[PDB]
Amino acid sequence: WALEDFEIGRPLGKGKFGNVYLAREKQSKFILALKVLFKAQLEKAGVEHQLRREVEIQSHLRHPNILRLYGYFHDATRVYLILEYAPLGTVYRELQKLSKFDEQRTATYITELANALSYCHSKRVIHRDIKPENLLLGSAGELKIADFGWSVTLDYLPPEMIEGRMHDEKVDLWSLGVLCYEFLVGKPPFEANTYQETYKRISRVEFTFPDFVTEGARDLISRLLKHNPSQRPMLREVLEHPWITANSSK
Amino acid sequence: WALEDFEIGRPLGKGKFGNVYLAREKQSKFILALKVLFKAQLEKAGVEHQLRREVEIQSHLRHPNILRLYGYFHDATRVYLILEYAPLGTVYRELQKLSKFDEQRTATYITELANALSYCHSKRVIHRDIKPENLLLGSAGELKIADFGWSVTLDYLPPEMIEGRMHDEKVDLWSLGVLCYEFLVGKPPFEANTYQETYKRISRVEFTFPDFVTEGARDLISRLLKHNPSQRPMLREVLEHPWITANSSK
Ligand SMILES: Cc1cc(Nc2ccc(F)c(C[C@@]3(C(=O)O)CCN(Cc4cccc(Cl)c4F)[C@H](C)C3)n2)n[nH]1
Ligand SMILES: Cc1cc(Nc2ccc(F)c(C[C@@]3(C(=O)O)CCN(Cc4cccc(Cl)c4F)[C@H](C)C3)n2)n[nH]1
Repeated sequence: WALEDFEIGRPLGKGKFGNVYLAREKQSKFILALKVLFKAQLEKAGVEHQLRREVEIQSHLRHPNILRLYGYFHDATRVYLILEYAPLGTVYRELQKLSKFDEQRTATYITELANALSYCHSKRVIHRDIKPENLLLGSAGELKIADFGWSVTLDYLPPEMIEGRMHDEKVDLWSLGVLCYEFLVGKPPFEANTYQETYKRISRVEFTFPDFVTEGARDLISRLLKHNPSQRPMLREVLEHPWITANSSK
Repeated sequence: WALEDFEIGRPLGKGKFGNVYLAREKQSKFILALKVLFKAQLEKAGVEHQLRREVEIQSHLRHPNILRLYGYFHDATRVYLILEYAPLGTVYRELQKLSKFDEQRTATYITELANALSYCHSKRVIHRDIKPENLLLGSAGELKIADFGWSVTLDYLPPEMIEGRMHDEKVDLWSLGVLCYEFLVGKPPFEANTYQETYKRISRVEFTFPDFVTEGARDLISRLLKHNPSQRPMLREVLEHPWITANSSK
């Protein structure tokens, strides 16, 4: 692949490393998104090798609820990512438009996200925290995880220094809890006017529900937002949750 | 400080970044050790900034059981560390010479190490794993910790991603347990012919004592070698341990 193979359209985002544009392959006329990253900006932040690894993992993930990376190429100065175009944009814009989502739309979104996370678990691929700005919508309204957050002397070392990352798979369970609350309420559960107060609310797990949040939704969110990561449910338990099975379309 | 201020003696160690030499300040005739580190080798391993930080922390630590860093300087290519000279060298060589240490010598060493670790705790300075090759002996036989191992969007983050390093202060408690066993037995507790078998023995906390290890020493080692870091004792509990208070000269 080379830049000349693509016709460029409007910008779809401006970042620290580079920009994203709507594009189309000149020959096939296939609509996609091209993200440009500057090699020197990546090397300055020490994320160059980290990008190579995430891009390698992202290349082999094929799921309706994960934004597809069709490929990548580079020239002497830039790295180019050929990504799926999600025509309905970020779920954050849809949340601003509707104020809050009903229980069916929320449960369906949670299902899609847990499905994408379960598909990755089976490939021993782990995901970090999920933000709504990093969730895009396909034409058939399917949510898509669109971030670059995928992961895959001895005698004197303690078990915690040799065993490796123990509960990194449990960060995204907390994310599902935050997102399920945000989708139903219209705001994240630990929101506060200061950083210190937001920090305190998260650390003390201090959240309450407005009166309109139903008992089933309260049960799932309370099981996801556990201080102790090992006490958060497995993804299969989320997919089998009675509030999820009663309200999800998928 | 500059290199010309020092007379150089014999080498005291050859490393990846540079070498260590006995030295003496030309004017005062004060005996010390000079460690040379090559800036380009540090930058190649991405440890340059990490050295700056540890050297800054090490500069303000003054304790009889911590190897003193009197100062540091640099030229265009190298970093120089002015260190205390510990005439009796590494405790590892003494352990090879004696085969194993008696209970008084072991309890006194543990006391010195826990004292150095407690002094650092009070300054909110944390230490990593301790190896016998990194423990030096002063002329009056005091043990000295001689390593460079000292340490000092929000809405969507889980408590484990915002709270910071939780039990890093508990790595050195496991180290005291390993060292206390090594000092009394003559070999580390999880030693095995393969890496995989050593890995298994540490992870499963599989250790046994030869018949000569006394009950008091067994009690302290068993309390230190806990799989769960939060269950390891506080440093004050080690210093107040009845086996320690009965056998330590300090
Ligand atoms: C890569 C891509 C964009 C797309 N669809 C689309 C359609 C309409 C539209 F307006 C926009 C722009 C956004 C919006 O406001 O909805 C959504 C995307 N983020 C950037 C952005 C966030 C996360 C990952 C990536 Cl890779 C990324 F670019 C910007 C800030 C705002 N995007 N399909 N595939
Ligand atoms: C910095 C210093 C050395 C010293 N005393 C001394 C006296 C006799 C003698 F032989 C030696 C050499 C050693 C030995 O065999 O005992 C001990 C030191 N390690 C290196 C080494 C390990 C950890 C930190 C540092 Cl900084 C370091 F250099 C080498 C491998 C072997 N050192 N006082 N202060």
